[PDB]
Amino acid sequence: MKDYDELLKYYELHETIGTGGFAKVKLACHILTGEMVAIKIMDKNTDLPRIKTEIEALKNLRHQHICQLYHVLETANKIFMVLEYCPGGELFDYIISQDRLSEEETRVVFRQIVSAVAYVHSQGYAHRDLKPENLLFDEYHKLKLIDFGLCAGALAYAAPELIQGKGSEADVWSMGILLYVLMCGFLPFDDDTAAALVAKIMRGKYDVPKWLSPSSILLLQQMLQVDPKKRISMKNLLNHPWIMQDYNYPVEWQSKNPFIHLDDDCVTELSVHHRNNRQTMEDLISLWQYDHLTATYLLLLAKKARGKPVRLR
Amino acid sequence: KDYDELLKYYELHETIGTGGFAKVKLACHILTGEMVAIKIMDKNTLGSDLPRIKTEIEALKNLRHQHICQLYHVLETANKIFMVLEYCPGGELFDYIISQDRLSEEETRVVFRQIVSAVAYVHSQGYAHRDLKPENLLFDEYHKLKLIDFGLCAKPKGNKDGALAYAAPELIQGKSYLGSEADVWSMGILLYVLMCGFLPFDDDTAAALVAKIMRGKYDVPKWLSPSSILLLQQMLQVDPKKRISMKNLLNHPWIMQDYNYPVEWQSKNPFIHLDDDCVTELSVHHRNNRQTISLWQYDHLTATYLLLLAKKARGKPVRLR
Ligand SMILES: OCC#Cc1ccc2ccncc2c1
Ligand SMILES: OCC#Cc1ccc2ccncc2c1
Repeated sequence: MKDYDELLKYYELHETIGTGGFAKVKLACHILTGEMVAIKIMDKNTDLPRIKTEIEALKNLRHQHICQLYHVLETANKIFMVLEYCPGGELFDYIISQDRLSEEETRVVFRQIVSAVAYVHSQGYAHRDLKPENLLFDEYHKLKLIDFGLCAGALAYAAPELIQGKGSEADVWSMGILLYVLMCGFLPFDDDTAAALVAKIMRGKYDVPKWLSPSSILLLQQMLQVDPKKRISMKNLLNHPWIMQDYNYPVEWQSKNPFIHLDDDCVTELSVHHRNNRQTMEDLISLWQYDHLTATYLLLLAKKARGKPVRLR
Repeated sequence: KDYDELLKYYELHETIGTGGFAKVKLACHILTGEMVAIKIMDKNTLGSDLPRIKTEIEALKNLRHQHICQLYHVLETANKIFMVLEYCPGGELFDYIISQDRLSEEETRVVFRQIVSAVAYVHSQGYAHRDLKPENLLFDEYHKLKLIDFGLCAKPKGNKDGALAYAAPELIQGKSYLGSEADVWSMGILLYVLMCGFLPFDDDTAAALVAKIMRGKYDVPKWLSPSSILLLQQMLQVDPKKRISMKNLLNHPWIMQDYNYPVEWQSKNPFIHLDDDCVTELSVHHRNNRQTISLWQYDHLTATYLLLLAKKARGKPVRLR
């Protein structure tokens, strides 16, 4: 197949592992690094603006809690997105397998969600589709935010002002719904029709189960404010008393994953693969075209970060 | 929830894949303990693909075959359609093709006789699949093919309603067809990609692919046996009236080679002849009498009966907790 010729120069394709925005996701191996990847396969003959908004957000976003874009390939009838492999499943799966999570367990997970969304917002974006299906665990059981198809969703996770049509404050409401579903195992607003769900969201009344601590209840009232001018700010969420209870330091949201600083060990290994001198290699890396080069650089950087040698072939 | 009625019957596991444009999850059927694939359709998200879901469900209600991935249970809620299906952990025929060089003729025959079986059964039921491709064939846990994705299936003689490389000439132009001849073309495309590792008609644009399909001219690689070449010419006839019939495909010499018996296409999976170890265990658990199951509503009863029948076929006890 001519649709897979350029792909298979770079990647050893494995089995179907899932789904991403109606696109199939397959396991693969990046050949040069030996590193495992997720490949999202789009058919461009069978939601094209959604694909392009995602790609363009993922080109500008780079963070420890955002599932990394490595490589975009485009053929006759296909778009391939080479992404960070998350074998740990969805946060959805995790919620439904236990009944809910304990307060201590959802702090661990929720501090990662806060980190990622605080970073998204600092870049001038709102994700506009925060939900547990859209968070995946990596090999180290750390959350990675996916689905950037809406940018700057599920009705149950949508803010009041969003349903009215009257942008980053709506994400805080969506993290509130998330906080609740984690500790409860059910949504705070749920109905059999869309109009009854909408009316529930507009009222802002929800059950407070017995097992919820007063600290949990306070944070939920601050995030699940129907008035977005009354909603908790990102600033005050970061060092909220609930957020800092077992970790007496605020959420570190700032990216540890740069666009500007280049790892010298990776540049010298890329130079020996390419047969060239630095500054030709750095200038090439710094272009960030989301081609085989950025894939290999970022996966060499991920190889180095797991302790394994910063080596190619 | 959206998941309240589902979770009475199934223990949900992880996301394993995609069916059409919908999530597939691993699950366990609580009563029988048997593993299951659950296709999840969001009702107010997919919209324009709702008639595709209903065409699949209605075909899968009327098709029951050893080489068709089995429908157990349809659940419909507020914002969801669940299809509970036969678990196929062996991956796609696509994966098998892309993992190695071309298959040997003998490897192809093994696999291709199963494709013929399934499609001859589909056609005997008055259907045409219309989307035959190696992504729509899955291996079960004993490495046997199961036909999937009936969203574009049609009754060619009934009431009215794929991949371009697999599409028949008359299908790209839209002719007055008995519709099942287009599936024979697609199996010929399949036969070629299996023995060659590449498609007989392939281009960088859709218009150049279409024109190649209309001409009907393709390379015959050196490694292809004369037997293979003959069968390919019979199936890859551009005139659907000149294409090999299902009848002559079933006992074709290439097909018969090494096996020396024709493809057995008729279903070993009945709607009528109930194996009553299942009926008697369905009578003890569900406290009522043996005057049936035969309604086949694709509810929890259909699922449990068919999975009990599967659990018996595995050797495991005919038991309902
Ligand atoms: O941000 C777009 C994406 C994605 C995505 C979807 C499913 C995956 C499964 C496993 N590993 C990574 C994945 C990434
Ligand atoms: O014909 C409808 C169907 C289906 C389907 C799709 C994906 C699967 C993955 C694993 N096991 C069974 C599956 C069935």
